[PDB]
Amino acid sequence: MSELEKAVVALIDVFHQYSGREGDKHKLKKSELKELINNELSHFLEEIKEQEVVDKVMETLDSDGDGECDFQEFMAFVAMITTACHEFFE
Amino acid sequence: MSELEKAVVALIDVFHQYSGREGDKHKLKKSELKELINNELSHFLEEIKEQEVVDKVMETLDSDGDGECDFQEFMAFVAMITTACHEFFE
Ligand SMILES: *c1c(O)c(OC)c(OC)c(O)c1[C@@H](CC)c1ccccc1
Ligand SMILES: *c1c(O)c(OC)c(OC)c(O)c1[C@@H](CC)c1ccccc1
Ligand SMILES: [Ca+2]
Ligand SMILES: [Ca+2]
Ligand SMILES: [Ca+2]
Ligand SMILES: [Ca+2]
Repeated sequence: MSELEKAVVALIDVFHQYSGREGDKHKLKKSELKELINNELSHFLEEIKEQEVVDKVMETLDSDGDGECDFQEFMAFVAMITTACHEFFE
Repeated sequence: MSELEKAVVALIDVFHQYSGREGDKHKLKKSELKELINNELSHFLEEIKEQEVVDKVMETLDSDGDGECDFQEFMAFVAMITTACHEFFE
């Protein structure tokens, strides 16, 4: 596998890890999203401790309004982060 | 680094590898995009041999119409692939 292919499988993998935990196994509810961010982006994002922040983040990512973050909304999240990092460095 | 963080840095890294080669070092012209797909997605995508395919792919990815693929359009490409892979498996 190339680095890129590895990156794609890792994205799918981490999403699966967190989404399968509770309820809809293909969507991230607030607690799952909070755990993903806290455990997997601890070097990029501030750790979420407040409900207000979990709610704001979910609201921002929840494009279809079903209260959860699906795979597409997750990829939209990944793109926001990756694009911010990219613009940041040059 | 988490798997996810590694994934983000890899995305940025591969884009940088191919974009810096020629012309605008922050954008993928057709030849660069072709080489990225051929060398880095050889297990997910058919190898591109025809100009018609390079042109179709570029056209599809080129949202702002500047003839090249920037980082955002690239992330849109990554999302298409990753989302197709994800839907494919469950
Ligand atoms: C984002 C990425 O991708 C990154 O690469 C490893 C690094 O570290 C070199 C970061 O610090 C970030 C950070 C800040 C630059 C970031 C995360 C989310 C949104 C904007 C920036
Ligand atoms: C997508 C992924 O993630 C994958 O895992 C490595 C494999 O290989 C087992 C694929 O073949 C794909 C395919 C769909 C099955 C794909 C490739 C590019 C774009 C969309 C889907
Ligand atoms: Ca879930
Ligand atoms: Ca949603
Ligand atoms: Ca270039
Ligand atoms: Ca463009």
